[PDB]
Amino acid sequence: STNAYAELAGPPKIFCKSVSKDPDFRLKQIDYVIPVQQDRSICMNNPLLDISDGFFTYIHYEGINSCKKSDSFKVLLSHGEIVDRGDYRPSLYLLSSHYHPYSMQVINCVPVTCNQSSFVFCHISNNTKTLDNSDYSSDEYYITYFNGIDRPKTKKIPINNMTADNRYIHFTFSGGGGVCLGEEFIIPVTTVINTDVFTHDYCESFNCSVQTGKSLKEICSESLRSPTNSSRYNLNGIMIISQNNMTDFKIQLNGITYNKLSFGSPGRLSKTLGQVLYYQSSMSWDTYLKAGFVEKWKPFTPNWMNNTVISRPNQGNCPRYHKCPEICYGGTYNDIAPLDLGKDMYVSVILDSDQLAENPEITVFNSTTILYKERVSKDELNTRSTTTSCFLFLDEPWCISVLETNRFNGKSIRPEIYSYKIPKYC
Ligand SMILES: *[C@@H]1O[C@H](CO)[C@@H](O[C@@H]2O[C@H](CO)[C@@H](O)[C@H](O)[C@H]2NC(C)=O)[C@H](O)[C@H]1NC(C)=O
Ligand SMILES: *[C@@H]1O[C@H](CO)[C@@H](O[C@@H]2O[C@H](CO)[C@@H](O)[C@H](O)[C@H]2NC(C)=O)[C@H](O)[C@H]1NC(C)=O
Ligand SMILES: *[C@@H]1O[C@H](CO)[C@@H](O[C@@H]2O[C@H](CO)[C@@H](O)[C@H](O)[C@H]2NC(C)=O)[C@H](O)[C@H]1NC(C)=O
Ligand SMILES: *[C@@H]1O[C@H](CO)[C@@H](O[C@@H]2O[C@H](CO)[C@@H](O)[C@H](O)[C@H]2NC(C)=O)[C@H](O)[C@H]1NC(C)=O
Ligand SMILES: *[C@H]1O[C@H](CO)[C@@H](O[C@@H]2O[C@H](CO)[C@@H](O)[C@H](O)[C@H]2NC(C)=O)[C@H](O)[C@H]1NC(C)=O
Ligand SMILES: *[C@H]1O[C@H](CO)[C@@H](O)[C@H](O)[C@H]1NC(C)=O
Ligand SMILES: *[C@H]1O[C@H](CO)[C@@H](O)[C@H](O)[C@H]1NC(C)=O
Ligand SMILES: *[C@H]1O[C@H](CO)[C@@H](O)[C@H](O)[C@H]1NC(C)=O
Repeated sequence: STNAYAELAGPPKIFCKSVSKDPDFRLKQIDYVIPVQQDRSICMNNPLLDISDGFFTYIHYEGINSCKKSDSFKVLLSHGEIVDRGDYRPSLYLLSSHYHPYSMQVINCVPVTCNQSSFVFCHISNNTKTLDNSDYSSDEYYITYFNGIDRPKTKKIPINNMTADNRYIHFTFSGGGGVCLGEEFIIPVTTVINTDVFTHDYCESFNCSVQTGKSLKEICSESLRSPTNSSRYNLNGIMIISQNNMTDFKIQLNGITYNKLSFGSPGRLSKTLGQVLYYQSSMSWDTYLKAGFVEKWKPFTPNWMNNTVISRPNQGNCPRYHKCPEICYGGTYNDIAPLDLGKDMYVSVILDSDQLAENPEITVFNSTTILYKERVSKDELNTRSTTTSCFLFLDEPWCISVLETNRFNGKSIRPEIYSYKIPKYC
């Protein structure tokens, strides 16, 4: 929470808002934060990073000969700060680090950094298939928090007293980060319901090649079904937790607006430019960027951006750039951060590729066109998830991104942190 760090907010600063060719991001890797493992069987996957008010929470999953979070035998929780080391750029300083008490039984986690302390919201279960075979009464939900001087403490969330805005059999914390607004945490969630209660207008308004044997209404209704258990529907939502000195809890679970639904996936809430931005990874037929600022909390309603440029790679009938309704599952999580509201521009580390997860490119865009880009590595680089957060450092916009990278295929896999500066000139 240094004098150098300030949330990116207030009046716009001076930097490049336009097309630019070969710009200077001042791109540098950060190597001392993420732990190192000599055992090449261990796979450090699904990095998560949330940054608020000068402090960061970092989370990553470690598992043996598997890159899946439920297979992780250790899940890592780090707390740190953003500081001026005097090299004219922001540096990450790592205060404390711990392992989740329940790591072996951890299904999924989401970080949120609040009041200069780390919070980690976890869905932990003895069933790895729990979001198919089971319900949320049989699993457990925890909050692990620490500030780096302290001892980490984890408390069970009273899910039994939760209020819901619909009848859900299951839910998981899924995404790259959450926010704290006042006394309440809000976490990206995905819900499971066994009957089809959803209305797809947006999907149904699409006139294009549609396979014979099924109606638009039909494939749209069916596109929200869990590809593992077809009798279940996965719908994104938020969980709001009121908390008093971490004692009296008020939990309520609401579903996302029905306006432009997409199959339930990981996504995130973030405070930026004095607003709250929701991102949702696009795992279904609509392959373009799905995100928006939150105009209305009940029902949870982000004003969805209409974006014709930013997309993601996937194998199957929904590769990059493909917007026609279809029943398909896949794609990668690349979340975004806003720079200027008036010029409507955002930064994201996106994969430049159609079917394959690789070639991370730092991209700066408006909703219509891509203003400018730079490949992170000059050599071909294998990469899956990317998270990005931005801020003001010495009164200039700077970003920190974590890339989920597999460098030497099947060798020791660790995510890589990078930092860069938004160009002052075009
Ligand atoms: C697919 O999802 C359905 C929906 O919950 C599961 O069906 C339930 O299974 C539990 C498990 O014992 C029963 O208690 C319920 O009575 C079932 N409900 C219905 C409506 O059938 C089913 O188990 C899932 N299948 C797989 C293979 O995961
Ligand atoms: C996951 O399964 C484990 C093992 O059965 C459960 O841990 C035990 O829970 C019982 C309560 O029924 C306690 O009496 C034992 O002391 C626990 N064992 C240990 C080693 O702590 C656990 O409750 C289950 N949790 C979830 C979320 O399913
Ligand atoms: C983070 O800090 C803010 C203020 O610094 C806390 O906000 C207050 O929380 C108490 C509960 O202990 C409420 O009674 C007040 O109404 C809140 N004030 C405002 C202005 O919202 C907030 O609870 C803190 N969050 C955490 C997780 O510690
Ligand atoms: C993306 O386009 C939609 C329309 O295709 C915009 O939706 C409108 O939003 C305004 C402000 O919320 C409403 O007054 C209109 O009624 C909406 N029209 C609809 C829903 O058909 C939407 O605002 C656009 N995205 C952004 C970020 O402005
Ligand atoms: C987003 O920013 C881009 C910046 O390139 C805008 O594209 C330009 O729009 C101006 C109009 O002010 C034209 O003179 C340029 O020729 C456009 N450039 C290109 C490469 O097409 C775009 O209009 C902006 N869109 C929104 C919604 O703000
Ligand atoms: C949940 O627990 C709290 C105390 O922690 C209690 O006051 C409340 O009544 C419980 N909810 C239900 C539905 O019993
Ligand atoms: C649907 O496609 C036709 C082209 O066959 C086009 O003329 C029409 O404007 C489109 N309508 C919508 C709502 O997309
Ligand atoms: C909760 O906050 C109060 C101040 O409002 C403080 O006195 C108390 O020590 C805190 N709780 C614990 C368990 O320390």
